[PDB]
Amino acid sequence: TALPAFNVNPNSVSVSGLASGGYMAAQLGVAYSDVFNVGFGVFAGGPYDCARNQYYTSCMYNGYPSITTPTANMKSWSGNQIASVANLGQRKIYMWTGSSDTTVGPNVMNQLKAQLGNFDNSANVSYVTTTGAVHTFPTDFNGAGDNSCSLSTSPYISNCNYDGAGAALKWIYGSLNARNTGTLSGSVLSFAQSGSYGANGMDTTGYLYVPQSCASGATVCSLHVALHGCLQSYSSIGSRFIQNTGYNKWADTNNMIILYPQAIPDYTIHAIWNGGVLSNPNGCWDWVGWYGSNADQIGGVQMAAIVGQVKQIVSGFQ
Ligand SMILES: *[C@@H]1O[C@H](CO)[C@@H](O)[C@H](O)[C@H]1NC(C)=O
Repeated sequence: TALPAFNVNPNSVSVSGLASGGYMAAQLGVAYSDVFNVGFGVFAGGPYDCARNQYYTSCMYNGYPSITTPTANMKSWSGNQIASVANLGQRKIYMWTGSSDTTVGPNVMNQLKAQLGNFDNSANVSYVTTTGAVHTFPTDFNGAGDNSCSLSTSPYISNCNYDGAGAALKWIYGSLNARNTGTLSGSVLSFAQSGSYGANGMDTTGYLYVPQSCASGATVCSLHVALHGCLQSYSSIGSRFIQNTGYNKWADTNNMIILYPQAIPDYTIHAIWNGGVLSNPNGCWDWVGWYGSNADQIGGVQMAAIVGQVKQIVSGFQ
């Protein structure tokens, strides 16, 4: 199936994600700040360009990664390898961490906050910590097969007594109509992540939730891109990220399409930015340089694929 064009305003696009998907969300929010022009959200991710000049595990396990060079790179690349960082001064930025997360962690997420603080507007930043939550996607309902919010294990989606999807979307878009807590009006569509929509480390197929109101094109809709983390691709947990995270509940009543690009496990070994080589058996988004030296810059193969998907969807704006 081909990815459809919808009546989506190009000025209403944003992105969020968990963990490696949170890292990627920030990579998109920075490198393509012009495309993701409303803002972005990061759940338990870390600094833009964190892993380029220090080993990636230093950007994990609740350590204190350096952001001296990453921040310098943002300044240096502005307007060339990434969109002008001036854009970040007019973006809504949502950030979340569990206080008990020792996989990425408060100390890592705080460095992302500090890094973006060089470029953003504090009034338009929301940084939230959920006490007791580990490395997992925070929701406020018992999604099928959810792990405990106090134990980090597959599918890494939990009832943390906190509606993370709603918090992120409401922060990014401002007011929203109450979420739909019952039968959704729309459908989850599948499309081929092929050609310009695809990249190494990405699955053959992606998904998007389209509310009934966005189907005809009679109504202008917005677009949020939601990125799963490692071990959360469709290959790993089927439709559980798409359904259990709670984005669609909010989208359904707010003329919003949610795009869910899909990574795929890749057992092959790749040279990465520093520290030698690494495989991607968990199907993570590329924040370490698996698929090229420009993973977090314009032209990064995965970011380019996601942006290509976005460009197609908004090309139907009337
Ligand atoms: C803050 O975000 C709002 C969107 O809600 C935007 O209109 C405004 O320009 C931003 N504020 C500043 C001064 O950047």
